[PDB]
Amino acid sequence: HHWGYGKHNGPEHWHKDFPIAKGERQSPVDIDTHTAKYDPSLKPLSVSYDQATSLRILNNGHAFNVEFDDSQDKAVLKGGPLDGTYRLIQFHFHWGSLDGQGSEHTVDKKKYAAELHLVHWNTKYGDFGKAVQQPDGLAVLGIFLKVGSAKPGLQKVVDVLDSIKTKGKSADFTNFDPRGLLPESLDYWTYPGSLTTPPLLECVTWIVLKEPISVSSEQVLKFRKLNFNGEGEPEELMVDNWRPAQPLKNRQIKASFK
Ligand SMILES: [Zn+2]
Repeated sequence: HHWGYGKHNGPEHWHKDFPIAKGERQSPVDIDTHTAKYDPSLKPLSVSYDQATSLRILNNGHAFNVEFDDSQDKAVLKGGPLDGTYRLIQFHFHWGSLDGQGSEHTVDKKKYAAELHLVHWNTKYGDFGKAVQQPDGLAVLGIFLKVGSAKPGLQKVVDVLDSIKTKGKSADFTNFDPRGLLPESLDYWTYPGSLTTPPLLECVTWIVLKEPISVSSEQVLKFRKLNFNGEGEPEELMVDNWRPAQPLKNRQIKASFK
């Protein structure tokens, strides 16, 4: 009876093993565009991915993680609301059973078909395990997906999924360039929050891009052929692996843009 996204182990149950589920800075949240205030003091965001080294893609039974070499400062996020240097460790997605849901963050209650999370750790804490124990430990870049024109830079991800169908399967995933997954604009919302899966630690500076990327129906259909289950177990399609919006509580969402 491990946590997951089913009727018996889904987000409404998580607080039993992880009481911080009902904490003061949980994610995701609804971004109310009429409430989020332009902050003229936010610096522009610095996304430095030219030296990024992808290694591996893993079905962890909740999502698939594209993992990067984070042993030196190769792929980093700086500026915006951040102090210092945050190293890219992995990216993954959350997605729906259908195009009308799947994002974790919502915009004026609108759900996107999917949401990309590029997870970075603060290099002043030395390792990822120590960073998650700190309020400023992680920076997650959130990007909404909508369904329309294919995203070319996502296709190398889509075409390896056949090979990692079930929990615990991985494959070599070298030389993938995450710059191919960004929108044109780096206009963003920011607020302090948490991991959106157990252990739900309150260690994240959230940076959610305003401009979604387009992916094709055929691309997201291939996300929905993945399995939550391990090899030879009853097939549970990997769909609706999103946590719903949490109470904002004592928090301000700041906009990078007028
Ligand atoms: Zn995530």
